[PDB]
Amino acid sequence: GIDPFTMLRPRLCTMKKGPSGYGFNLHSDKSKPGQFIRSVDPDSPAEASGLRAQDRIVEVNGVCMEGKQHGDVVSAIRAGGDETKLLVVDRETDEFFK
Repeated sequence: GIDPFTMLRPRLCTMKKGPSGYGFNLHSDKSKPGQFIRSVDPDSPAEASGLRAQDRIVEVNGVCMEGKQHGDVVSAIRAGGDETKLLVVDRETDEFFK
């Protein structure tokens, strides 16, 4: 029942704004699922940390709220100062199960 390594486990990401920012994108529609990543810049703060597009946003700077609103998720990133602690999910598997 339980996976040895992991299947969908949540991933932790730590990107530093600075003069580069994040280098990623975010897209959302419904108000039930939440906010997911639409694009990621290769070799960018998001990548350097270990982030990959398609991942589902779970928290922002410690605030773990599954189902946050676009403005809520966007604002969370703004209030994250220079260090944005983002916890996302792996859709790579989400598509696998498809």
